[PDB]
Amino acid sequence: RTALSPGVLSPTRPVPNWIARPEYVGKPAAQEGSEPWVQTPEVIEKMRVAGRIAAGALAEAGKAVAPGVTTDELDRIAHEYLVDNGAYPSTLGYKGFPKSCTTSLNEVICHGIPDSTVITDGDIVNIDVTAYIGGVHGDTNATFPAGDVADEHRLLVDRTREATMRAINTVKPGRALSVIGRVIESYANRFGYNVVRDFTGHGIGTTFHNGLVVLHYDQPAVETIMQPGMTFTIEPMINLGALDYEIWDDGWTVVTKDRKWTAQFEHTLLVTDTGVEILTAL
Ligand code: MET
Ligand SMILES: [Co+2]
Ligand SMILES: [Co+2]
Ligand code: NA
Repeated sequence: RTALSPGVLSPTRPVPNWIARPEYVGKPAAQEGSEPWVQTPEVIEKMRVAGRIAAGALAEAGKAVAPGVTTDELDRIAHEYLVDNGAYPSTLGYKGFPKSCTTSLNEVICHGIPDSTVITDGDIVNIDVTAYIGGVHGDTNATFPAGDVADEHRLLVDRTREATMRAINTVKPGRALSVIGRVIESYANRFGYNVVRDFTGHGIGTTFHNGLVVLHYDQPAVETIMQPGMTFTIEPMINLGALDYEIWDDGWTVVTKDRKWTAQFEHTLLVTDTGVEILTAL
């Protein structure tokens, strides 16, 4: 199974005029980066709605993952699920991104652009879907096996899922945010994997990437303490090979330089008064 190259992009998928766009649609940048880290009760409840719809779309697209399917098709399925539930796909027109979700196979670390790429037996396919509804976002991703995947890749996906859920389980008010990347990097290193450092989790609320950064490796210099009402993602990318990467011509698709495969999972989390709530649970 050879290194991937880009395929043919399908035309822009339409969204009914009635669904409100985020402010950044059409524009070269987004108005984000300085929003409150702790959300109002109103925004938290709206975030449950957005989280559930993103989880739905993710699950629908994941069910279509099979040898012979295109990444564009997965995008079509996510896009239609979002639009059907009155959500805007937050990636669509985000910094010029042309599609409604990211689809990242095998050596693609993240940000793959859905296209005519055909999935084949043994591939691993991350689908990352974000929903915008009620003025708020919900962001979730998972890596799905296609046909008969090699044990080394099954394990990488299962261990990345587990690293994610372990880190989610550390979330509680008064705990240092740095605990998340300590738990993930510890678990990854136990199996000789390497955690991607350049790409991180993020605060999310009325804006997509609100300025809060969540590191997935051990960086105890971060002083942030988790607070009730804080909303962010945990979304580690875990590599079999070295961390070095390249970005394609399209300006989005990130691939490992050594072409070894990588996996990712993501949820959007709320810090509660005593622990955590996974907003993108289905
Ligand atoms: C093309 S933007 C994709 C962003 C991604 N959903 C994230 O979790 O930040
Ligand atoms: Co995402
Ligand atoms: Co995210
Ligand atoms: Na990958």
